Parts: sequence; C-alpha cells; structure tokens
Amino acid sequence: SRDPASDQMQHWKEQRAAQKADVLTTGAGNPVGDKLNVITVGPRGPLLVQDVVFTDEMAHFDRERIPERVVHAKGAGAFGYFEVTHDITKYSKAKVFEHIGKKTPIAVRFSTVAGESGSADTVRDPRGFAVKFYTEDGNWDLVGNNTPIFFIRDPILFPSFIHSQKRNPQTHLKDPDMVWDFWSLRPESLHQVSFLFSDRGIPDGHRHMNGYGSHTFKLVNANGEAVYCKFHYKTDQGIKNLSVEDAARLSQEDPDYGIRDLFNAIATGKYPSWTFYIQVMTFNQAETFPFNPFDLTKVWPHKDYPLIPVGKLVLNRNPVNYFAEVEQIAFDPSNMPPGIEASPDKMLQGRLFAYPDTHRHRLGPNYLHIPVNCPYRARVANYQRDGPMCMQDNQGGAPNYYPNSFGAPEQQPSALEHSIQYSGEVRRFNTANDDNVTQVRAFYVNVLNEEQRKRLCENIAGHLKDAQIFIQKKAVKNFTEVHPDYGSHIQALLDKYNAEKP
Amino acid sequence: SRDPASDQMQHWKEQRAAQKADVLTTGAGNPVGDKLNVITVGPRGPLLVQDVVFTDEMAHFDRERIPERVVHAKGAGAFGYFEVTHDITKYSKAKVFEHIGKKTPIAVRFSTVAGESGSADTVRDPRGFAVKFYTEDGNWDLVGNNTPIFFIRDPILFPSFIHSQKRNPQTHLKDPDMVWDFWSLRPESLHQVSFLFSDRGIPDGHRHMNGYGSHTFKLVNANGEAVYCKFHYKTDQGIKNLSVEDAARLSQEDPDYGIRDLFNAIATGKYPSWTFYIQVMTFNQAETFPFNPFDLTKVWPHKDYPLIPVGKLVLNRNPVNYFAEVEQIAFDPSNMPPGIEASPDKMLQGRLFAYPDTHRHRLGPNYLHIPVNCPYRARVANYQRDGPMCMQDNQGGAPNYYPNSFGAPEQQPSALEHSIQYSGEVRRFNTANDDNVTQVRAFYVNVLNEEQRKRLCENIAGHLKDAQIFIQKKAVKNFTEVHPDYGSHIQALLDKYNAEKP
Amino acid sequence: SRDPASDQMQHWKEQRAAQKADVLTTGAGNPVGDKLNVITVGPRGPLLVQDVVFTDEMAHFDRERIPERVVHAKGAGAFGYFEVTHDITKYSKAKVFEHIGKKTPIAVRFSTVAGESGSADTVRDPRGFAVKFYTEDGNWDLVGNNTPIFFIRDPILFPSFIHSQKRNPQTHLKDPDMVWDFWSLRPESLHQVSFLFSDRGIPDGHRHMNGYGSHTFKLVNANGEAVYCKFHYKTDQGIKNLSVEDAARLSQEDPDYGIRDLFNAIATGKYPSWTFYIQVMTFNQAETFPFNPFDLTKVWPHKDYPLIPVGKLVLNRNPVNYFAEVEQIAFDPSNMPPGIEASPDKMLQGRLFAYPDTHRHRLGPNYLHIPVNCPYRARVANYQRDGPMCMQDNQGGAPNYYPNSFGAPEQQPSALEHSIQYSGEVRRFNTANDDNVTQVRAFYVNVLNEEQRKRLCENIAGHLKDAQIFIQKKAVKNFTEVHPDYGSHIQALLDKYNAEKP
Amino acid sequence: SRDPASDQMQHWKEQRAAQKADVLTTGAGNPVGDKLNVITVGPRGPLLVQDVVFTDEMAHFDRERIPERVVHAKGAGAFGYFEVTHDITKYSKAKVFEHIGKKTPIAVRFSTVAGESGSADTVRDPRGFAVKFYTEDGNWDLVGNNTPIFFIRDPILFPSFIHSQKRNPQTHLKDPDMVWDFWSLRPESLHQVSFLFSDRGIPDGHRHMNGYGSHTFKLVNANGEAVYCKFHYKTDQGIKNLSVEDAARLSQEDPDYGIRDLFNAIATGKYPSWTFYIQVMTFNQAETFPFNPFDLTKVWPHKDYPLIPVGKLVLNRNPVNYFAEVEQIAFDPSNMPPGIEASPDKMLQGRLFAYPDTHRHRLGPNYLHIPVNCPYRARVANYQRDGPMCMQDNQGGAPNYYPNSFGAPEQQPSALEHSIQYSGEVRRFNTANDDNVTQVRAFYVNVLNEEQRKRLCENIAGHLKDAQIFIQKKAVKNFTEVHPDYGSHIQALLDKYNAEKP
Repeated sequence: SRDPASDQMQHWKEQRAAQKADVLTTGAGNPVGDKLNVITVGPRGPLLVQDVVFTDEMAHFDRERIPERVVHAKGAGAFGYFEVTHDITKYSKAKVFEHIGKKTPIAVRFSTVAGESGSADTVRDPRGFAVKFYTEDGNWDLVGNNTPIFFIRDPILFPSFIHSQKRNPQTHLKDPDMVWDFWSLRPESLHQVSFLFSDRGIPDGHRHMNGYGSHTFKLVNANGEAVYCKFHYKTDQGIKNLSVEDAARLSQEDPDYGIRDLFNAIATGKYPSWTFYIQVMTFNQAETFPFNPFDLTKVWPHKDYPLIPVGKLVLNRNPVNYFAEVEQIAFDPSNMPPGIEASPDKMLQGRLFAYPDTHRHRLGPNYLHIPVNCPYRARVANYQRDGPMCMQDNQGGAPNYYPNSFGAPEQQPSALEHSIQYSGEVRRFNTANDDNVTQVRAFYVNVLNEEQRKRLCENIAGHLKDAQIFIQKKAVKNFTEVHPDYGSHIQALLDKYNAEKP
Repeated sequence: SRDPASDQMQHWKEQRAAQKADVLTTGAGNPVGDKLNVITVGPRGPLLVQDVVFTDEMAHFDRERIPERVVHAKGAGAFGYFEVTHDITKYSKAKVFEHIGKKTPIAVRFSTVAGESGSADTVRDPRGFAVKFYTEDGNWDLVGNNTPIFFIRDPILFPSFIHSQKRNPQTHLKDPDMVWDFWSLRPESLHQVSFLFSDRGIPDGHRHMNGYGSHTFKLVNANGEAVYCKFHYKTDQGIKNLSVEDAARLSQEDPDYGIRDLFNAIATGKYPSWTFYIQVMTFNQAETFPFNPFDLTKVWPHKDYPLIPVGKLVLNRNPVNYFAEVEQIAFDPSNMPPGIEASPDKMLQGRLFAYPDTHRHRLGPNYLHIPVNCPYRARVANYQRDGPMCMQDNQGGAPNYYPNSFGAPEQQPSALEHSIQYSGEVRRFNTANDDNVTQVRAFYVNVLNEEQRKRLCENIAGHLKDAQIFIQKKAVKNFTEVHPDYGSHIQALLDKYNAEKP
Repeated sequence: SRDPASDQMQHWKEQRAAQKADVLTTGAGNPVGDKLNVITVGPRGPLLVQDVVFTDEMAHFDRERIPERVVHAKGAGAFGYFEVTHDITKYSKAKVFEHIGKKTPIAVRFSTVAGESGSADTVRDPRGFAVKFYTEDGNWDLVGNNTPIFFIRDPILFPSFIHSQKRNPQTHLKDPDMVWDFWSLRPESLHQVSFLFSDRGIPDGHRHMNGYGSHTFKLVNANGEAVYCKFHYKTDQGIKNLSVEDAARLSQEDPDYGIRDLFNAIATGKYPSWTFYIQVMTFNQAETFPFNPFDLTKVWPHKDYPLIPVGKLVLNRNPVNYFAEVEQIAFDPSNMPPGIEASPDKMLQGRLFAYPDTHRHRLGPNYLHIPVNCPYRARVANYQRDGPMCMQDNQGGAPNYYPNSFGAPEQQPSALEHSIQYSGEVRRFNTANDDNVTQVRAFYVNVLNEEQRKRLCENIAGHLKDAQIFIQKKAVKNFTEVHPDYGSHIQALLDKYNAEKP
Repeated sequence: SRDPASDQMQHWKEQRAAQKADVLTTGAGNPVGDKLNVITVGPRGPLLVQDVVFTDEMAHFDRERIPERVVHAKGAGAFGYFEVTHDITKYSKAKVFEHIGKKTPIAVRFSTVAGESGSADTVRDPRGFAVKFYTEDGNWDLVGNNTPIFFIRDPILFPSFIHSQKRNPQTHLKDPDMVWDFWSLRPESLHQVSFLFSDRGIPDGHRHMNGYGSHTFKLVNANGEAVYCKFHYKTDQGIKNLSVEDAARLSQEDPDYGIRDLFNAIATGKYPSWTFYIQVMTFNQAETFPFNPFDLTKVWPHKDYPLIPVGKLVLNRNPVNYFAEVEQIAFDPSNMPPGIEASPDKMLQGRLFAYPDTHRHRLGPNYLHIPVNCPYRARVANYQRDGPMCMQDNQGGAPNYYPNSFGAPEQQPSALEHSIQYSGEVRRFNTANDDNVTQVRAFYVNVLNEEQRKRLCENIAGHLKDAQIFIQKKAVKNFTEVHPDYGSHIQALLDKYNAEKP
C-alpha cells in the first residue's frame, strides 16, 4: 500500500467490489459491441464511416481541452465548510455570518499566477487562495491571494503586468528583461516584490500559507450602517516555506507537489484549517488614514486595526473528478451576498467586470449551471433565458420580462445596496507617484531579521542578474529609495554576477 | 378565454395561485434589491461598473442566441410515446419493439427545410419529421421527412443543393435561377420535385402529414439474420393540404401557423397519432430489385413490399420551454440501438457523419447531456471525459482508459454489428445517369388524377417562370422525359408567363 | 433582362468572360478530381473515411451558421461615403469633420428590431440605421434608429423589453399580452409607441426614412470646450410609407422587399443620400432644459434647437458578399474618435458595454480583424495579443507590455477625454415617473393631422385588441393621460373588436 | 550582449531606430489619451463604465487563451524550405518533387506528446516532427514523429492510450499504474516502449533527432502506377541524446531548453537540416511482406527496403510571433496533394478524420484562413462559404453551388485518386495478437550494444517500479516474450526497488 493518491484506482475498484462491470455505451447510451477494433474492408482494407463507435469516441477526444485560465492556470482544489465561531452581526447582515455554529459548505482552489497548466508547483510566485461559500443568499466568492497586497494599484495595468510575467511574444521564453523592466518602471510594485522574494514566496504546499482578501471590502449591518474591512485567513498548520534548493529539487522530481500534498492530507484525515479574521475600519478612520485605505499596495497595520476572529475554514473532502470540480470552477468577486459590498478600491472595481467576462469565454455563457458553480442552497429565479448549453428547464414557462402582471419573480428591497456621496471630477487620476516606499521600509526593517534580509537580497539578485544593465540600475535605484542597505546589498551581489558573466 | 396558446401566461399565473412571488436573484443566487434602475453618480450622472446586477443581466442577454440549424431551422416540437401494437421480433432484436404494449417515450420536431428561424410555416417545402425514441438500449433517432424520397442520391451534393435552395450569396434574396439551375442539371431530382409541387407540398399543419424514414435501414434479429426495411408513419388525422391561396394568406396572417395548430391540438386533448409501419425486403429480393433498393430517389412499390404494422406514435405533451426542448434538441441518425443498422444507402452513410458534427458546433461538445438529448432510460458509462460544459460528475474517479484491470465498463459482444461482404473497387462511382424517370412516370400517370396533374404543372410553372430561358428549356426537357404531357403542359404555361413579362 | 438583383449570377458570368474556370480545390488548396460522387466499396457498398473531399466539404457546411444578432437580426447593407459640406470645427475636433469636402468611406446596415433572420421586411417595427465611418482616427460607429426616441429610459429594462417584443418562452409565438403588458406598465413608452403606430412605422424601404443618433452626444473642440448634440440624418429621397394593406401584401409576396429595393437602387445608379445635421445644446442650456436633456424618451424641439447642416451620406456600392460584409459587420457605439464623446444618457452608457460584449460572442474575440470591421484608414498599434483566429502578424515581436523601455506604442495626451464634475449620491434613482406625456401630447395634437390621428388609433386598436381586458384597460388609461381623445378613440375601437370576438 | 533569444526586445528596439513611437490605439484604431489610469469619480471614488479604453483592453485580455492541443501541446516552431536533390518522378507526380532544385517553403513544429503547455522539454517522450509544405498543388502536411513506429496499431485505442499517458481523472497526477496497466495489456506497444526507453527517448534538443512519417503512404506517378513508401528525414546535425541526469537538471534549470536551443541556432546562422528519404515497396512486395506492411508497430528492414534520397529540409527562419505561427499552426495528414495518398494503414485512416475535426474546435471553422495555415501558393476556389471569422471576400459573388451553368470552379479529372480492389467482409478484425515481438527482438539484440541494453532496462525499471506488483508482473511477462534477458534484467532491478520501498 502506497500514499492514497497513488492508490486512487485500486480504492475505486475495491468500492465497486462484487458489482458486475457496467455496459460500455456510446454517448447516446447505445451498447458497444467492440471498442478495441475498427470496421475495415477485410483485414488490410480501409476504414468505413459507418464505424460511428469510433467517430463518436474520437470526436469527443478531439474536444477534451478547454482554454486554460488566463492567469492562475495551475491549480489544486478541495471542499469543506466554513463555521462561524464569533458574532460579527454588528458589522454585517450577511447570512454566512448569521449565528454562531452556522456551517456553510465551501470550495477552494489553490494556484500559482504565471505558470501554465503543466508547470511546476514549487516555484517563486504569488499563490491564489480562492474560496466559494455556498450560502442561502447565493454564492460568495472571496478570491484571495497568499499575500495581503499586490504589485499594482490600477486595473488597466493588470494585462501588461501579466504579459511581462509570462513568455516573450516571439521567443516564447520567460524574459527577465520583461519582468524587471515592468517592475523598475512601476515602483508601486516594491511592496509585493519584497514579499515575493522573501521566504513565503515558496510555501511548503498549500496547507502552510495564509490567504487574504487583499482588497478593502465594505460590510453593511441590518441598520444600514457601513464599515470597511479586510479578510485574513491564517493557516492553523503554521507557516512553513521551502528553501530555494528544495524548491528546485521538487520542481524536477514532483511538478505536482502541491496537488499531491493536499490530496494526501485530506485522504489521511489530516484536515487543514484556517482561522478567518476581519480587520475593521470605520468611514471616519478611512478619512484620516495616512495612505489611501483602498490602495492595494498597502496593508492596515495590526496595532491600529486588530484582527477580529469570525470563523474557521476546514477542508475535509477531495474532488471526485478534477476536471468537473477544479478545472471548471469559476469564482467571481462580484458574487457578494447582501451585507458584503465592494469598497472603492480601483483594483476591486476592475475585478467586478473581468471575471464573469472571462468565465463566459473559458467555460460558456451558462457556466453558473455547472454543478460546482451552481448556487445550490438558493433558488435561482430571474428573467435570464436561453444561451448555449441551457440545462435544467430554462425556468419553464415563467414570464421572461419584468415588470409583468403575471406573478413572476419580484425584487426584494432589503437587498438594496449602501449609498455614498463622492466628491470630485470624473477623470483619470494619476496614482503612480503615491507613497510606494513607507510600508516596504517597515517590512524590510521591522519584520525581517538579518538572515531574512540577506536571503531577500540573494533571491532578488539571482533573478535580476539576467536583466540588461540599464534595467538593473533603475531596479536598484527603486530599492535604494526603500532603504540604502536594501539597494546596496542588491547592487553588491549584481556586481559579482555581472563579473562572472563573460 | 382564448385558444390555449394565447392563454399561456394566464394559465401559468393561475397554477402558481396563492404562492408568494419568488425572490428575484442574480445568476449566482444573490437577491436583487432593484432591477428597474441602474446605479449612477447622482440623477443625471454616468453609470458605474459596480452595477453588477445590470452587467450580469445584460451580458447574459448578449449571448441568448445560438447558431440556427444549417437546415430545418424553423420548427415545432412535442412529446408523447410510441406503443408497440404487433410482433416484429422476427425482424429486429431492438428493445423498442420487444413485446406488444411496450411504451417508449418520444420527442418529435416538425420543420420546413429552407426557411430560416423567423420564416412562414405555410410555404411549399419538404417537411422534417424527426422522432427521438428514449429506449433502454439508449436513444434511437429516426430523422424523417414528410416524403419517402429526396432530391439527390449522393451526399456530396447536399451542401450544393441547400445553397441553391437558400439565398443568393451577394443579394441575400431567394434566387429561382439557383433553384432551377441545380434541379435542371440534376434530373434525379424529378421524383421529389414532382411530390414537392403536388398538393402535399403544403400540408395543413404538422398533424395532417405522413412521416418516412426515407432511407433503407437494416433490421437484425436475435439469430443474427438481417433484412432491409423502410419506416413509414402514416397520419391518423388523415392527409389534408392547404391551397396555394390559403397558404399565401396564412403566410402573412399567421407565420407560426404550424406551431400554433399543434400546441392548441395537444392543449385541448386532441392528441395527434401516426401508425408506424415497416416495409421489409430480404437480401435476396435486394439483389433482384429493378433499381438500386438503397437509392434515395426511389420508393419500394406497395404491391411487392406491403406495409407491416408495428406500433403507434401519440403526441400528448407540449414543450414546457421551447428553447430548452425544441431549439436545443439534437437528432443523430447514427443513434441506432442494436437490431437497427445503416443499409449501404450512400445518403444515409453521409448522414452518419454530418449530424454529430453539426451538433457539436451548434450546441457544444457535451450536447448529449442537455436533458432533452440525454438517454435517461439508459446508464451512460464510457471512457469519454471533460469537454466544455461538463455536467453531472464526469463519471467520477472511474478509470478513463480501456482496456484496464480495474473493473471499469466492458464491451458487450451481443451488441456487435451484422457482417456483409461487398464486391468491387474502392472508387468514385457515377450515379447521375441511373433511372431517374420510371417511378416519376408511375406517380404522374397512376397516382395523380387530371385535376392534380393540372395543379402540379401550374405550381411548377408559377415558380420556374422566374428562371432564365436557357434554364427553363433544360428544366422542360427533363419533364418531357418523364412524360410528353408533363413537359408540354409546363411549356404552355411558361409561354403565357414569359409573354406577360415585358 | 430582369432587375439587377435577379441578374446577379448572369452578370458575374459575363465579367469572367473568356477566362477558363478556376480549378476546384479543397480548403487547403489541393485540387479535387471529382466532387459529384463519394468513394464507396463497389457501386452498392458503404462510404470510406478516406473520402476526405467529402468530409472537408460537409464539415464546413455543418458550421456555416453563426448566432444571429440578439436584436436587429434581419438586415440590408450598403457602402458609400460621408462628405463634409459645412464647418463644424467650432463644435468638434473630430477628423471626420476636419475640413469642407473631406470624404470618409462609410458602411451602413438597415434592420428591423424584433424579426429573426427569415422574417418579412414590411412589418411595423422601429428600423435600425447603423453607420460605420472609417476615419483616420479609427472607426466611428453611429448606431442609429429611424426614430429620434426609444421606448425606455433605463438600460436594465432593455432585455425585458426585447423579451416582451419576441416570442413566448413556451409557445414560441408572438404574444400581444407580453407586448402590451410591458408597455402598459412602462408608460415612458408612450412617445415611441405613438411614433411606431403612426405612418412612419412601416417605411417604403430603407431609402425613404430618416436616421437619428437618438442619444445626446458630447462634442469637444480643439480648445477643450464641450457642447451636447443630437445627430439627425434626413432622407433626400423624401419620406414615404407603406399602407397597412400594401405592407401585408408585400410581407407575403416579397419578404425581402427592403433588401431588393436598396440593392436595385444602387445597381441602377439611383444613389440614395441623407443630409447629416446636428442639433447643439450648450452645458448652460442643458441645466435649464424643462426635461432631462439626456432622456432618450424626449426630443429637443426644433424651434429652440435648430438643425445645423454638416454633411451628406451617399450610398453608391452594393456588398459583394452579404455574409462577409453585412452578416459579419459589427457596430460599437463605444467606437468614438477624439472630439465625439458619450453624454450621461443612461441608455447610451449601457450601450457602451453591451455591443463589444455581444460581438465577441456572435463573431469571436478578434472580430475587429474581419475586413468590414477593420479600421483600415488607421494603424492599429496596442498591447492586445493572441485570442482565437488571430490574423495578420499579431503585431510581430513588438513588446507586449506598457510601460516599457523599448519604444513600443505610446499614449497620445491630445486624445484625453473631457472632464466634468457630477453632484449626488452613487445610488439607483427612479425615473419611471418622469414626465412621460408632455411631448407625446405635442406629437398627437401639433404634428399629426385628423386623418393621421384616426389611423394611429386604428393601428393601435388592431394590435392591442388581442391583449386581455385588464391589460387593455391599463393601456387605455395611459393613452387617456396623453390626451382624452387619444384614449377614448382607442377604447371605442376596442369595444367594437371585443364585441366581434365570441 | 547575451544569446539572441535573451536580446529579442533589444534587437526589436534597434531595428525601429530613429522612428517615432506609433500612436497607442484601441482595437478600433481610436487614439488612446492615457492607458495608465482608469476613470473614477474623484481620486477615491468608483470606476465608470464609460472607461471603454479599460474595458476594450481587459475584455481582450480575458480571451487571450485558446484550447491547448489535446496532444503535442508543448511546441517549438521554425520556417525554411524543402529542396529536391534527386528525381523521384518515377514514383510520384507530386509537384513538391517535380524537378531537381525545386524549392518549396516549409513550416515545422517540434513537440513532446504528453506534457501540457507549461511542462519541461527535456523529459522522456516521443517527439512530434510536423512539416507543412506550401506547394502549388496546395499544402502537404507530413505530421511525423521522432520514431518510425507507434505504441498501438488501431485508432480506436488512441484516446485510451493518451488518457493513460496523462493525469489521473481524480488526483490530476501522473499515474504509473495507468501508464503500465495500458502497456502491459496491449503488448503491441513493446516495440515503441523499447525505443522510448532507449537513449533516443530524450534527444538533445530538436536539431539532433530524426523525423519519420511512420505510416506507409502510397505514391502515384503520372501513368497512374502506385507504390507504397515510408518517409524518413534523418538529422544532418547527427543524433545526440541527453543522459537521464542532464535531462533532469535541465527540466528544472531550463524548462524551455528545446525552444531556446532551436531559436538560438537559427538566429546565429547555424541552420539545421535533415536529408529527406523514401523507402519504396511495390504492391507485389506488400503481398509477400512477412508482417502487415501497413502495421504501424513495424518497420521495413533497410536491407530489403533501402533509403532512396529525395531532398533536404533546411530551417532558416524563426517565427516572428509564436502565437501567430506556432500556437495557431494546424497540420492535417489528410492534406495530401495529387501523387501522395493514404495507404490502408488503419492508424493513418483514423488520422484523416481526427485532425480537421480537432482544428475546427481548437482554432475555429475557418482555421485554414489563418496565414500560417493558408495555402498561399495555390488559388483556393470552392463552394465553401460563411462560417465564423470569415476573412478575405468569402469568394465574392461567385455561384455557391455545383454543378452550375455559370462558370464557377470545375473539378480537374487528373487529380482523381488511385483505385484498388479489396477482399473480405466489412467487420471489426482483431489485430491485438499479431506478431508483436519479432522486430522488437531484432532491436534488442542486433541494434543495441551491451551498455545500451543495461540503460534500457534501468530506464524501464526506474519508471515501472511505481506500478502495483500485478501490473509489474504482467509487464515483465511481455518483456520476457521479447527476450529472456530483457525480462530477467528488468525483474532483477524491480526486486531491488520493491525491497527498498517500505
């Protein structure tokens, strides 16, 4: 007997036990006489079109692949639940938080950002940590990262950032000129680059990392009073990281290290959990916060904004079929039940558009009817009809226009959004030159010890050495602005690497 | 109170009765506060992206349309059952025919050929009569016409024939030059052109027409003995046709006459039925038949091949949602359970390829999981996986390769096809100059009376008058070959029409 | 010799003249030996898969259809040019208007709203009049109607409105209960319903109707000063309408009357033109306008806002292939060159999202590379890459991220949009009960004469008679509010029709 | 200065030189004022829908990914030419071979089989070597492997084989139980498994490997006389292989080793070439060949069937954009000009169906209009029309039906295929138990030396150790049948590995 992942098929055979083999059928349920040989004109003659068994099977095989996710392509999934452990009903009317001990089913997908489908798990990258909550007020998708921040603060740059992080358009190779030209020109990236190149850039599987909502959200209570919040989900298995050397070894030996680790943990009963916290900031505190509190390159310091415990995420179930439950899952940040709303974080606003949009491409217009995406603890009743691969009854003969005088679904006034006044011109405002160094300096100095600063600078120099000198110089300039020692230590290591380079 | 079709919504309201209106939700089940107004910056300001209710709804609306069927676009559907009334188990082992009184659920779609989605029902055209039988040996699709024959005997010409029957590629108009140039050059069309331009070219709705399989099929019994057959399903409501004048009036007043007539009949309990017959021909009779018995331009005369009664089709149920059940239905002639097989009819062989192929385009690779297409009285178990819009469980964790040593589905030797030896070179054989007049002459002379011959010639001349003279001459030449009176009477009427034309 | 439309193929043959027939090829350019017969095992044997000529052709035929447009499905197209005839450079910096005599190529598509692909042209409906201007500042799409107004003033209701105007979801029939329930509940529709049921509801082909932008747009001049405007394009062939009786006759005799009329006019040199006008309103006038000047249910009265002449549209070219140039054309109201901008018309704002969104579905992500959609008088240079059916060079090896230090395209500050301040809360504002009768009354009383009022009431009653009584009563109530005579005359005719109804 | 691949962007900048930066535009060519910041209601307010620059860019980014190839996903491409160096016109009338010195442009894609898009190049796998020849008789696609044989001899098993070679459906991991269960049950795999696990299983980049057509093809000369042939294209850079240890190191250090190696070779002028040979067998020799000569698990021994030189493939051009030219390229084995035909190799027959079928999914129905797929040295003239993303003119107003009397393209009798008679029943014939060991034994004994046999057995045992014991036993049984030493040496190493396993 091996690890549970290696025994997948043996275990499936054993559950079947004395049951006779099912009859092998075509797509349309017609029994198949022989699926080992094709129909031919005698033993050395050509193939006949009336071999429809062959064509049915081959045509399906031809269309097995769907587009990979534009980002976060390489993933591992699991199911379990969220349990409420404290009352936060003062902050939010959301039914997910309604009373202590209320259990909500969840789906999670862990992912890297830049690697395509086949790529190694144990590489330096931000990790996605997406959580779908199947609530009675429909699904809530909290589509998180393993970092509280991101590289950019304006959503128009996200395609550019991803292009720089992927392959050269001509050579189809990873290109450090591209990666570091983009970062050196966008120094709002310094904060997330510092975290990325620290130890937690390569977690030891998905079980040993935190997740964050990263954005500011707005919570609204039953009285219509609003606060801003951050979501944090801190690992109960404890933070653990791979060394660069072990990460490299695993990249070759086990490209799917993350998938295997998580599948095995759940199959052997070692159920990974995370404690779900909020930080809360009031609307008055948001006016007086030294930075933009909706700036995705900034954290809220813990002293001023302590973590308020809410609940626990537990993963206790493996996906039965990976394609059905993990390839096809779709998380939309716009799927927010009443009591949770978008802040004016520019980056979050961009994400409200982008995700349904890509889901309709990658999966299809009716992707929300795919069972993993279905809000199966709500009744969906609306005026949407038709579209390819329309499943169930398409809401039967119900009137398909609103308003109507025929008792078809009605809007629910309690579900109406929180109202705010905003001051200023409707125009494009420049954020680039915000305050991109202050909190990065706090991280370098007050969070990292001396050993960690040394590895941070060795990890940066090891990547940045492959850029052209003019890029290296602009990169080092930005690191210098964070802290003289940060810049100088990077420059020192680059001088060594550029001298060894013939 | 009006006809049942006009009272669709009132009846739906009444069934709901005292029930409170459902809550109006987004696609993801989140309740909607207000779906009458969009979120704006003050009363005369611009629209916000965080209006996701608006974007969810609009984006769905944008993708409501799917490709129309390449042919047979305009359709009406119904459900009911097939009941066996006689034993034909001597001819076929098919479970659909297994014992007297065995009921099988059916789905039917009636259609014209050339009209696009919006077009009028009451036009001169062949009518489709497609029947899906949901058997325990999977679905059987008998994809029939309202005529026993077709215009062509080789499947390579089918796209050409349809192009000639549709719109000019530049003008986007119906083009009689195109229609009649194609027919005048392909005189195998004479038989189906004669039927088309007779009275039964415009049936009085779908209830007053026969359906035919048209092709020769091969029936195989439990001993492995094969016969050839034709399927006929003769209307129990009796044949009835619209006059050209009434057809024209209805085309303007009620473009959806066929849909309305059938929906109303079923809603008022007047359940239309058809008696299902076979003609049988043995393999020896097929050797000695004066024509090719697999020639789709030929009938089997009733004296030599009498109709053997089998069962009854009854339509007793309206579709609940037209898009779900009629737009999305897909019939594949290749879906044949054991005991029914393809003959070597060249046209049928072509159809075994074409239909799954177009279904994967029009609907999607997993179109057989759409509930109307699902073989819900069989267990589907196979090695097909994934593909966009994968529904249910994708067969769970079952081994996905065959052969395997893990008890995954097994081929069933009893379902193996009937074996035949064929003599000759593998090459392209010319059929054009077969015997394209003999059975047409039998129809003109022995089936039609004098009144019917006169209308046939008036109906042809009325269409053919719009072709160029050289086309008219080649058309009349082919009609002359059927019978001198056929050609002469057409020429006479054309001379009148061409003189009135300035 | 017939009309030019009827002689399409003869003319094509004649242009070819002495040229030998091209060689018939597969999709991949391989010459075809015989495309009249399929490869079979002897003359009465089955079809072989190695007949790839057959499968290549059939598979293409299977995928000929694309989704029809969700609205405006049935269309006729033409090409020509726009010529500037007056200086409006004081109002707009747009290069389309740059100097007198400047010619810009155009594409136009005329359409009904509700009819599907096959449907009759000569029916009562609003007509689309879409104009694509191929300018040197890229394409400008002015996607107009044959009416200055529309039925609704908030874009969230557009899917609902279209559903009510199309087929019942169960019966698949047109449903007057649906049509009039929606209008009776949304009395902002009264203005467009009055125009629709007047004489200009059924124009005599596309040449005898006006087009309007309908929305308020914002013009910006080279000094950065903004005005609001309306676009009007008035027919130079003069307004002409079909009677209800002639419309009905043509619906049966010539379903494609509009397509034929326009194709023939252009082929015989009778080039239809429209005079292109603007109305201008200043930002101060917009503050003091008695209604919302961005309300799509309102006109700007001509006395207060006179038509300023700008140029002339001339259509002088037929599409060479209808599918290439008319089915595949895509117009995006968001395609506005510098100097033309969106107003805060809520309906226009909705349209900025919806059209690219549906185009990516109907045509594909790279639909702007389809030659009719290509901005062929601009160089397209951007950071967009890949996507299915990527044509040309995908911008070669150019850096694909922005900002970059490698001389890839740069933003152009002169193209930056006009800035405005807006006052108010970000919330959903109710518009329903605006002023929905005042301008309708002006139309009924001051524009229509007595004969026209009588036909208006006969046309309404003739449609509305088929609704249930409670709907009829709410409809008449809203007409009464416009004018007592309007309501009373409709009620009188309904009493007659409801008495004749058994 | 680095390798040319690393200097891609610097070289692109330098070619541009003094040229001013292009203007950054939308998709529709409208100039962009600012693409660094989004439009917001004041500096901390929400995002507006009228930011169409943002939505245009984001929506495109959302749809960048297309489905990866179902097999051979990970690829490197290049262009160059084929030159004829000897006369083979006695064997084939194909215009590619027409006279000595005739140059034909080519496109090549090298690939692994099982790895997805992101995966490492330097892994043990068969390599694809696909060649598209752009001839004047259209494109010829010779879609080859780096081995003369394959694992299976019947095309119905190809989906099963690929499933076993890819990821477990539940765990999404590579599964040795799956790999070796399939091979141990299908011992026709022994020949290709022996080659795969020898040294040439991991070539040193794409330049140091042979390509083979693998199938028997049929050549037809101008007199209509047919022979059978194999195509071989032997590397002129010489065979060179990576050790298992170096392959593992490169898999981690340079996942894209193959892409980089080939791009650099071509950019530095070191143009890789292959000598193109045929083996010829006459129809009489095919009757007397000891095996099935159309059996894809068999070679033709070189003594009996010597290599006849034909020409040279030279690769001298890098793709300008990888997505345009390598992701979107499509090779169809069915694209054969006159003079080259399919043999009755069952596996080739299957491939005639599968490839166009998958191309229409992965790329689109009009994928042959993508410039890399376009047969640009032939005029394509046919009756195919429409389909999504129809480019060029859709063949203008040419008649779209055949036959016609309007001078539209005509079939070319010289292009008609070679005719053969075949003897036997049309049924499913069992091939499994053919002669699966004889030629494998010849390879083990006569081709491999002692060192190579030892590595072969170490390479097999190193993979097969991870299977369950019952699979290991059935695998070893099949290896024993090839040669007692083959089986015994594998069993010995497995006993060592299974003892170390706790």
